Amino acid sequence: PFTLPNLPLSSLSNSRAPLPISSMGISPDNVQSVQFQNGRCTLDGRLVGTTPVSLSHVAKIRGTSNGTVINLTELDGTPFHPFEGPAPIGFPDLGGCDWHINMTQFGHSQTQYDVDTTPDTFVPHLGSIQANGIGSGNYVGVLSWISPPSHPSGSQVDLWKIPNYGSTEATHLAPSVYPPGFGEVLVFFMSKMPGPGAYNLPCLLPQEYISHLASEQAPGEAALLHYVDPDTGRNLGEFKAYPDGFLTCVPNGAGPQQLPINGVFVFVSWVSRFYQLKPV
Repeated sequence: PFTLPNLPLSSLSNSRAPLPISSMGISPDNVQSVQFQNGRCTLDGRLVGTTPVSLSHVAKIRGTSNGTVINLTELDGTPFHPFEGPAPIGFPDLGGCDWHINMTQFGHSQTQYDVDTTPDTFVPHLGSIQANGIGSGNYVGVLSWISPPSHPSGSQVDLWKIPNYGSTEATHLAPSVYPPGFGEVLVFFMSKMPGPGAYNLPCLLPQEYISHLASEQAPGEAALLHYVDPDTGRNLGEFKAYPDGFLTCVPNGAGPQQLPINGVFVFVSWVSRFYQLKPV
């Protein structure tokens, strides 16, 4: 029988960053569809985009700086070529912001790497990004803290966005995720990302939800889920999981931000895609 981890969201991690999930949320009105590259997984077990199985590959980078540019490899160190994807597996998919990643080495005793994902020099899709000061050597890097994007100009952090991966155009992005509609809204798992702001990082799935799905490769139009409270067992609400790997729910007016996070999504049964959900 289909399953989801019998684990509170409050003890799970974001899938776009190695961060504990602090809550659920809904996207703003100027956010229609979403095209996150990490944290993409079908209920089939199929990983999508640059999404890795483990939280340990999430939002990291590997490569060698020649002093002016950094050529990328898989976290593994094995070659990465354009045809494979928009960037190496686990590559940071946070758009609308500047990056500051901790760079360390194997065999050498760290260096902040300030990344502006805006110039023509940021071409992770061709395995090469600006080595903005990072000296020569091979490095391991993890996103640590973000800041406003330096060029949209005077712009604020917008994590619903994806960074520009090429230019060069056909980077092979995973498809966009659209709300099924009929009042249903996309559910996002939020996490607090360090930086001089009140940054909330959404994602369609908790990192462990993906490993469980990838493993529990069980072969349904839509999954009717119950957000249940562990100890009492009371059904805190109804939800629907879709094949492409995301959850919906109908807000009980102008939703999920109101529910506690120590709850667990339980698979009740498979249902019709147009199954009218009870307000939350």
